[PDB]
Amino acid sequence: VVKIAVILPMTGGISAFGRMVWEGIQIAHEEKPTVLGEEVELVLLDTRSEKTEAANAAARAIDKEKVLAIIGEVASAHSLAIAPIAEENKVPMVTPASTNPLVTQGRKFVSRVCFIDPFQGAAMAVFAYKNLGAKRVVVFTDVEQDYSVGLSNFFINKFTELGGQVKRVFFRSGDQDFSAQLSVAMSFNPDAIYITGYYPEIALISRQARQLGFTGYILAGDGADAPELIEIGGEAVEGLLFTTHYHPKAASNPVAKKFVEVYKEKYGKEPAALNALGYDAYMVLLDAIERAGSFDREKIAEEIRKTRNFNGASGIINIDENGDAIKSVVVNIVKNGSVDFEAVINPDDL
Amino acid sequence: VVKIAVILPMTGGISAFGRMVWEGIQIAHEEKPTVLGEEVELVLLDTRSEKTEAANAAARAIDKEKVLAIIGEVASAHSLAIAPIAEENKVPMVTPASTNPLVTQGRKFVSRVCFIDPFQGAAMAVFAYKNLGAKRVVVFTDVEQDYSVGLSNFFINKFTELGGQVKRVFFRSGDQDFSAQLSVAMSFNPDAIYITGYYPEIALISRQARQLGFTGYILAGDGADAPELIEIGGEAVEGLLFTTHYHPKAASNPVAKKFVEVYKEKYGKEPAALNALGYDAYMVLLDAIERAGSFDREKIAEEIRKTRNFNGASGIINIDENGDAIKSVVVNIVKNGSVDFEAVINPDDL
Ligand SMILES: N[C@@H](Cc1ccccc1)C(=O)O
Ligand SMILES: N[C@@H](Cc1ccccc1)C(=O)O
Repeated sequence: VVKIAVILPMTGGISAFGRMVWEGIQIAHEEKPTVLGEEVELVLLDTRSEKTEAANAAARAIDKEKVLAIIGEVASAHSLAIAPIAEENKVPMVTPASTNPLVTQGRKFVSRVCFIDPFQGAAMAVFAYKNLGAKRVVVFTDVEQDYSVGLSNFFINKFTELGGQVKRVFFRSGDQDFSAQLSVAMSFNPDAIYITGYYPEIALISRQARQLGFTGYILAGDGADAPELIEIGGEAVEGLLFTTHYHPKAASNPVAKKFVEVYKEKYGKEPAALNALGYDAYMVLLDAIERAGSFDREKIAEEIRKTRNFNGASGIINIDENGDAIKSVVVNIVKNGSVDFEAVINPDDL
Repeated sequence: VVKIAVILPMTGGISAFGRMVWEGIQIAHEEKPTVLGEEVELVLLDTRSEKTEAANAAARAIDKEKVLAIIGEVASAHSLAIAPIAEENKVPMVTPASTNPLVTQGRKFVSRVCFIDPFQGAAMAVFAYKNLGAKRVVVFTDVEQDYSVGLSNFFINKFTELGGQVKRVFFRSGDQDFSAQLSVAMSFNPDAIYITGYYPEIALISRQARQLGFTGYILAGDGADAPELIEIGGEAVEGLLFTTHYHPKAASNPVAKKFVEVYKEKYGKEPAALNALGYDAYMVLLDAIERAGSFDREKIAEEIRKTRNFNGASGIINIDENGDAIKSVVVNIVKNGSVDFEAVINPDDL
């Protein structure tokens, strides 16, 4: 009788993200289908990878479906469309994977189980400058995506604070031709390009950059982290380095090791960050409901922000008083058509 | 030899805004063409009403043109595209008219001469509820515009805090057909619709709403404030109420009264908010340069944030330590094909 809206991009341009989160949520829900002795019903609502439809879905979840809570979205732009709707109506929301700070900032009811972009940006800035010796970087920003605009800003602040130099170019979600931007990019004689958009554009930029003769590093954020990156990119994304939340071979706590084996058994492949993050969004929400001891939405919201030492699939989850999780950045690299662990950057290493 | 980039939408969907700001900047520059004994050169850069091109223009202003400072943009989305570029490169920026808080938040080099949207939203929420007796409002949000998304949030927080009820619908910049949203809107039996987008969509929503038989209030924000609203809207925008920054008949201080007479002499019509705001962005920047006593960008940035008791065309300008101006909201109304003063809401009246 307890309903939880699951608001995800199951179709459209970033549909891989909805698939990956849903797979993890489904595993969690099969494991823990009830809370406080009541059956939990998931209400899956497809955003179609659109801002308007994310907003519409959240409006309907609250006005029509009368949900207790919301899990979603993935793209920061889409979570930003719905976070105000959740807050205005005092409906607890947990995003598995939106990293832009503004999702939770100034809100009580909206929280996340992942890191935020000041850290994700700073981490790649340090990695690039210190570990790769990159000094000249062309940063490609997707102007349509709040996630991209923010991450680029946070990377650039740190990279230039370190003494690096940057050139900025701009594109839109949906673009197929990056000739103008790559022409500007190459004239800067970069050591690396850093792309803060999502896998469809990252893959196409990478093919076009390599076709041009670019032999430097291609770097990206967590937007890269879908197997589709490799499916589209092929050889052009070999050696691509990206920040994300997770690598299955790094699983350490017992819930994380178990999630690897359960996911492997069902799917015949290693899980990825968004699988683990989906599982954690669900389990954290239900853990919070149990601590609240009732279905009072204000107490549930309060308890989400008191989550401490929680063994999650994606790591140990600690949620701060702003609704942001204290989590490590994982740097991964594409090698031979799959994803290898490269490094872990904990908050203190910066 | 001193160059100031003026980054405005001179063409595209919101071109009226660039025209109106430019007219005011041109008046200011003719009045005060030099600073610290040096000639000021304006570098006009057209954003074409696009996020990508706003970003490109700012990148070129800084990388290629080596400007001292930037005046612009108007749309919060476009100012948000460029504010990080200004900040990263320590180039002082003054927006005449972007109201979204995030433009200046967490930055030292970016400031504005206008109010911010927590106040603009709250002001219409109080006006609607207390003055118009509106209790049921359908809020139309343009999902593509950071300005709209923010203002809608701020209006709704205050309107519902007062006890009002809201239904949310969603559209995109460029849309021509609002039948789906108006159908949802009317089923809520609203006393008013409040549209937080720009004049092109506000006008079309208004025609379609009236054609449907809607006899309630149509309310909007400062996005309404272009004569094009009336040119497109006709009878359908009669009685439309909107928040803005200014009314020429309210001019009070001597710089504001003079600006009215100078603008009238040149153009044969009363000035509007964006004319006055353009003039003020320029005069405030030059006032700050004079107080700095040199072309040191850090000192100029510091002085912009110390502006106090400055007689501007748009009112007395006081800029806080966050780069936000303490300014009053003006409520105007369309009557007989022109704009009448309806009320002033000072910060304390809330
Ligand atoms: N962090 C990205 C979403 C994302 C997370 C993890 C993997 C892929 C995508 C955002 O906020 O938009
Ligand atoms: N305040 C609007 C811009 C605007 C101001 C004044 C008049 C018209 C438009 C924004 O931030 O996008």
